[PDB]
Amino acid sequence: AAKDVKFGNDARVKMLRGVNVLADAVKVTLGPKGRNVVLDKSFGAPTITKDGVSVAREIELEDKFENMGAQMVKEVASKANDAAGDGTTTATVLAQAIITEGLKAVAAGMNPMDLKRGIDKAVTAAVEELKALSVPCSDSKAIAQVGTISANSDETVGKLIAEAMDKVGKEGVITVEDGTGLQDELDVVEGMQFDRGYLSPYFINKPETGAVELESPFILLADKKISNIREMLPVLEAVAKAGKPLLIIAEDVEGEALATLVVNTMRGIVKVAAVKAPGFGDRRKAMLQDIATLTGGTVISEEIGMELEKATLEDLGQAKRVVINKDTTTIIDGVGEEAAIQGRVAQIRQQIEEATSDYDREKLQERVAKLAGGVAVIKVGAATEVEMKEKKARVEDALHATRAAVEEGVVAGGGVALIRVASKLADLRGQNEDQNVGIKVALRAMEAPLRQIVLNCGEEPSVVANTVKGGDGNYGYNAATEEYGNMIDMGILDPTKVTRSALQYAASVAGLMITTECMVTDL
Amino acid sequence: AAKDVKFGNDARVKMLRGVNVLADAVKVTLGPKGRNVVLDKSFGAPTITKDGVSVAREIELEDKFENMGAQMVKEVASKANDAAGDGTTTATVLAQAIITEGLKAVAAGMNPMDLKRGIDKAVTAAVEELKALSVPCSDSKAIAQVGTISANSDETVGKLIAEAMDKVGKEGVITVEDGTGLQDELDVVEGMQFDRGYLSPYFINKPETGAVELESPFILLADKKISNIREMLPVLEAVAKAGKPLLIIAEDVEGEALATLVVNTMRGIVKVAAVKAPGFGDRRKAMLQDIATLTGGTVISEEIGMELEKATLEDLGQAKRVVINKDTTTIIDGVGEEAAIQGRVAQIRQQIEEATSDYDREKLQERVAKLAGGVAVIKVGAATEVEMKEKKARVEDALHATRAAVEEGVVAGGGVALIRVASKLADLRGQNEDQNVGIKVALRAMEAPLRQIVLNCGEEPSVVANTVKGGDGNYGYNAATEEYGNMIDMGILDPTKVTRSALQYAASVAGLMITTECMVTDL
Amino acid sequence: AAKDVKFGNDARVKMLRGVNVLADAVKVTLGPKGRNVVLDKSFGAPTITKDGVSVAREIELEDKFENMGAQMVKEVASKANDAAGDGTTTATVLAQAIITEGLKAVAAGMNPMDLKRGIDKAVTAAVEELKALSVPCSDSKAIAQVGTISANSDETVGKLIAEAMDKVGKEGVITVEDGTGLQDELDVVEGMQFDRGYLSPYFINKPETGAVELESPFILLADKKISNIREMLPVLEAVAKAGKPLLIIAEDVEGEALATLVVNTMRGIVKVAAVKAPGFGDRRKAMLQDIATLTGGTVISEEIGMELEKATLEDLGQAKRVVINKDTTTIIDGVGEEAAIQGRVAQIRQQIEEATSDYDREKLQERVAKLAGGVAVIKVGAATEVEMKEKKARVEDALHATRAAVEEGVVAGGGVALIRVASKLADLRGQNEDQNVGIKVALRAMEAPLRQIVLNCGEEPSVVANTVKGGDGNYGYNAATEEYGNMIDMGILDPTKVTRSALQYAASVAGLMITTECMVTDL
Ligand SMILES: Nc1ncnc2c1ncn2[C@@H]1O[C@H](COP(=O)(O)OP(=O)(O)OP(=O)(O)O)[C@@H](O)[C@H]1O
Ligand SMILES: Nc1ncnc2c1ncn2[C@@H]1O[C@H](COP(=O)(O)OP(=O)(O)OP(=O)(O)O)[C@@H](O)[C@H]1O
Ligand SMILES: Nc1ncnc2c1ncn2[C@@H]1O[C@H](COP(=O)(O)OP(=O)(O)OP(=O)(O)O)[C@@H](O)[C@H]1O
Ligand SMILES: [K+]
Ligand SMILES: [K+]
Ligand SMILES: [K+]
Ligand SMILES: [Mg+2]
Ligand SMILES: [Mg+2]
Ligand SMILES: [Mg+2]
Repeated sequence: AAKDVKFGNDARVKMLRGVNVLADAVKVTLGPKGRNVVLDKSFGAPTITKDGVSVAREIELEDKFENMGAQMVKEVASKANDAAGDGTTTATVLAQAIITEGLKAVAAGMNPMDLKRGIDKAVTAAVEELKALSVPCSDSKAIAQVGTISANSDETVGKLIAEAMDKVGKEGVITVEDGTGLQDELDVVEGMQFDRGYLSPYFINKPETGAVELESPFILLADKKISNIREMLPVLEAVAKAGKPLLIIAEDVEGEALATLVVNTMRGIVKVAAVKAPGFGDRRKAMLQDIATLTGGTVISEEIGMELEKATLEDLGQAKRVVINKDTTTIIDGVGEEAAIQGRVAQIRQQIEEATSDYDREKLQERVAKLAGGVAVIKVGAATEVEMKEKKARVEDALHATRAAVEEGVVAGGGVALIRVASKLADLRGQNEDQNVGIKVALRAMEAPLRQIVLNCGEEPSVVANTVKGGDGNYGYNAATEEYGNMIDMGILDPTKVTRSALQYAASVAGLMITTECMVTDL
Repeated sequence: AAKDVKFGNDARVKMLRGVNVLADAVKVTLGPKGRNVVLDKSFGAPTITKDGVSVAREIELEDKFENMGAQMVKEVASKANDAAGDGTTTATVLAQAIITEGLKAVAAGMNPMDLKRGIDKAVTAAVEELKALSVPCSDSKAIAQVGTISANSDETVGKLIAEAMDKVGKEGVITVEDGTGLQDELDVVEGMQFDRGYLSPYFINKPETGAVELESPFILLADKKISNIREMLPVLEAVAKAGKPLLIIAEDVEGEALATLVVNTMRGIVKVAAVKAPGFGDRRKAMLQDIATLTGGTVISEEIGMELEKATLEDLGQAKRVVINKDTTTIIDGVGEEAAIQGRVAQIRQQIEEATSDYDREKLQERVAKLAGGVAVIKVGAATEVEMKEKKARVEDALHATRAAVEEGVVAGGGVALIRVASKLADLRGQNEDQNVGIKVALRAMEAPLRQIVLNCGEEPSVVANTVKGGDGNYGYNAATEEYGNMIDMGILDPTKVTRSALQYAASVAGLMITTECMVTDL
Repeated sequence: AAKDVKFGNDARVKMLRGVNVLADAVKVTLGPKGRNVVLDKSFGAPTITKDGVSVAREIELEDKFENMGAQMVKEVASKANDAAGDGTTTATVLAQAIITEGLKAVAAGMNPMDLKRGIDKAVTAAVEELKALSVPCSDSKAIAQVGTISANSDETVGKLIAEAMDKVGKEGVITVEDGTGLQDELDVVEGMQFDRGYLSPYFINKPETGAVELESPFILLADKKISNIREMLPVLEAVAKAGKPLLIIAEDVEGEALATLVVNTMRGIVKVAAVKAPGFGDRRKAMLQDIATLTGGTVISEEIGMELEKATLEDLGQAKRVVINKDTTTIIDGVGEEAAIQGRVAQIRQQIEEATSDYDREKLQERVAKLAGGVAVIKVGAATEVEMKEKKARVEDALHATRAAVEEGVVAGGGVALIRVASKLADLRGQNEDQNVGIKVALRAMEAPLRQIVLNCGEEPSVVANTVKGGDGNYGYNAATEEYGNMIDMGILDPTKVTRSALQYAASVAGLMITTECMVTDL
């Protein structure tokens, strides 16, 4: 359609206004004194959330240029959520700070591409300094504290995550789901988890989580690829009067002969899903055999000759819950048979004792780790649904932060790590003066998380930023108690991955946006 | 419908206003100090782009006559992008300059057709002078510099293109695709590339690139043309539950019995495509055999008697990525078997040693060059999707510019080549005075790229244009450093094809538009 | 009333938009290639004028903040017109340039008060350098050239002013008035001129010149101050049926018993005016006696005892034209008696021969200079009234410029003097960096007159500014012939007072306006 085309300062101030609307809505949530945001839903009751990416996602502005700025910055929170599952508000605050100071530099006549290059150089150096400053999770041993900080100082949530990682291992799979009582429960049940996703984007359920849950599902397993429709239409009908939702695990799944016909079939009462299987050839066969033994099901094959038309519903596997996500699909509780599960575990232990090839040994030890660790499940306890969603979001943040902590390490929380790396980057210089100003813009913007935290405390951000900068090491500002101390000692720990990801995604988007001279949108 | 009809100066100033809106939006992006343009998308987040043709494509105006002018000039950027893949902003700047000065001449009462003839004569002479001024890429040997200049002074991108051309040859196929890390990666993998396009315009995917990508596709090969639908409906169903997207390579593909039925089948989850095969008869058979051996597939034939109904999914070829474009379709990574690939390479080397016919020898050496060079793939590394699109556009510009440089040569960058050829054309005369004024309009307009570059530097375009004109040879103005020097020495190189194409397409459209006395549009 | 209150950038861009509207309307008139502006009048036919202050005065904008900016800049042209009578367009161009560059510096975050201080320091230094660069009019001897340049290269006007100054002296009084023929006539007639103004602001005639003209007036002279109304009401009635307009010359004139009653008397057919007399005591008596002898009138006094009630209309003085202005009031042609005038001249020559006191000698020699020089009158010849107003404005500009040239000297025209003094001020520094930037803003803005002249020539301002800067001395750019040369040799001379006044008034207003953070206006 016809386009509104804005240039220079007018376009930049409109885009910055959109950035500011999104970032203010997100930044009210930052820190232990951060507040909640109510997002209206046409689907049902409004959602009360502290999660920054949720607020960012809901933001859309009437002014098209302001909306453009808001959408580009919303990408920061989305990328931070996708990569680390936490720090989306920190990422938004950093992005807004970089954009604000970089646009001020642009208004000062400095070359915006050189400002972006300086920002990028400063952020690369700051990521290196964050890696250097990071303390490995083995050394720190504060999973409870990391989860507590990520759960908005909910010590119960952090303790639950710590117990789950003590039971299923620091690499074991933990899944958050809605409970029934008022208290958060933890249960380690036998389940499975593989790094695959759904093959159809229309499988999304009513909740907007992007991960689809099925209660008491039926499991179908196949390694050979079926061709004709009429040889599993009876099997499809059998599962279509079994009563339990169908989850198929295969090598790969198409949509033009399976997904389209079935979506033309139902209207959305009960869901049927199909996903890939990890590995290929013998590894995929072993994976499907393990899943079938876990769920009590069977795997069809060409060599066996066991056809689908002879399969019954008792032959197929049965589970209690499955959560399918693009990144990773988990089967929460497959009943099967406990004796059969133990026998398979013993058989694969004999496989440990027999195998000698390095790749075979490592994949088989991955199999035994997945079997022995099991699946930890956290039942979120809340009196109401709005409290359920808020608490589940906080527990999911805690899980993501603890995973990031065991993956990449921890740094001082409360924006202190960014302050320290900014102080360590004070001598960083670019190729010209505009690159130096971009570096300074990035360094000042890495003070923004701490300053926003202090603002959310009702305190003076410049005084606290000055006091933290004047300190050294993990000295920082407890925002829960409004006093200074060693951030590690008071347990205010951030995952290094979370801080680094927030900085990187904020920098990429914000450095791109400060380089914009014209914006084109609809009238 | 009813038509608004405008004449003479009113029509011309409206059309020029539309030209100016489009050209200003595009020209803010010109040069190393050029800035980015944010294009709003209804599909998702706005795209930040320096690419001039992207900005030009997004431009559409409310005023119908201004929109008419904008659309005709948008044709300049589109043609420059189609022909050279670079210089679209230079082409737009040249077109706007020719239009502005030619409309000034028209207002001076000079015959617009004679002005157009003078512009055309000057541009033909300037293309000849650009060919004379061009330095062959073998002599210059600055592929890294050409790619760096085209990538907006991104030395990493230019070095990556230079390494890719050092690995797969200056004629080898290089494909840009989205990476996963933050860094640009280069990998030379075994693949295929042929000069064919899709037979259906509705195969366009969600991205507006015009080239469609498929991840881990299945490969179907056929030289004989099948007739009845029921003899590959089972095979179609097999691929429709194989899980991988289908890509058919045949002699030629229709749409009234294949495309319409399948588009009535799916709603757009997984795509199935079919394309032509290069050559005919024995050459097409050799091409399909080579592709099948690369992907591990098989080729059906009448002499063999191997029917499609007996084909299995293991018999069909499997790849990792394919990119289908109207100009050229590439298979990025076909796994097949490495030993089989090497054996086929040895067999075709024996074919080199055996064949003696000149056409057969040259086509067989083309086959061995395509097999030995392989496919270079550049993984664009970016933290975010908007940065991914911007960086991928810059790398695609660099690839197009390096291809144009090895095809047609290089000239001094920064608009210097056009300045030099304009100086060499100072004595060019037409058949009358209006043709001479058209020649002068073209010659002055070829200063416009340098002048716009200087304007984007915040500097004085007339002073720098005067200084560059007063110099000789590759003397010009480094806009990155705002100082004069030998453009070849500082590595500011433009592909001669890019400069020539920009000038020619700008001239054709602009010379046509300055001849317009009436415009007819909707009310 | 309720106030719209704007802050920061919004207020500044609105004010700059108003500045730009006024300055563009004025600047189209600058230089020999400058064009005319038509100002609509509700009174009658529109006025075509090249005069910059006329255009500036007519400018008023709908947007209140833009109007505010326009009004403050209009003060520049008004002050330049009041002080020098020329250079109002140069003053406006300088003011717009200072405002534009200073607002750019303000947007760059620099302290606007320090920018204003730097501008003021640069302008003080530039005024000193203009005084140093100035060539006295005695040395240059180019009154014809100064008048020609001020009359928009009208050599006839400059020659007329040169002849008038050759006849009545370089200090003699010259008055421009409408002629009757098509040619500009010059006549030196016996008249008087004193530095006084009207005592009532409601005496303004229908033309908006601010100086009121009376044709064939009657002259009344008085040194003693009358008290009762009834003792000159008969005399007032006598002049009220004499037929000629009344002009009273007294010590001082009130309004509450003279002006209010008479303005309640007439409706505006024939005007009666009263003005002060120069000097005091004996000097005022000598002045009134000289004026009475020039006009054939008589002066009342207490010592003489000659009362007003006995005065007749033949006793009162009679003239042909008088022009009354606040700065200076002139009697153009008082008939009186030529023999009486010569006898009075001889008597005052005897007074020269008799007087010895220095103050008495100098005032008496001022008297004899005023009597001997007489009054030069330039009859503007034009076919039409619009041409009459345009030509009269140009001749008035020429008169003001020649007066300024004989007062303060001449410098190279065409903005060259400002370029030279800016070059001589390249090492000027302030107390801080913002003051240095203000100095640079002023120095760059003194290039603006030449650059605007070049723009009005259709040429490239940066190239010509560079060429003029690269020269030295009076080297500059003839804009009439579009070529370089010695500005003094080609007769392009500006009065030093005009250039200095333009710079000073532009600097004062513009430096004040760049310091503005908030604007308050009506809604
Ligand atoms: N008691 C505390 N004192 C100081 N800083 C704290 C404290 N508790 C948390 N923080 C800091 O608050 C930040 C995390 O805040 P929050 O979890 O509200 O937002 P986020 O992680 O940026 O984003 P989101 O959770 O929405 O993805 C971290 O920098 C953390 O160190
Ligand atoms: N450092 C530099 N100094 C001078 N000129 C430069 C420099 N870097 C690039 N240029 C010039 O800028 C022009 C290319 O600019 P840019 O890539 O932004 O636009 P384009 O090639 O016209 O169009 P597009 O890339 O949008 O298709 C060329 O003329 C090139 O020589
Ligand atoms: N032939 C010429 N070549 C170069 N400069 C010239 C020439 N004639 C006049 N100028 C310059 O033009 C300027 C005067 O222009 P103009 O009289 O139109 O405007 P102004 O004096 O600024 O204002 P205004 O007359 O409206 O009060 C001076 O700087 C003068 O030197
Ligand atoms: K939060
Ligand atoms: K560009
Ligand atoms: K003027
Ligand atoms: Mg958090
Ligand atoms: Mg380019
Ligand atoms: Mg003048």
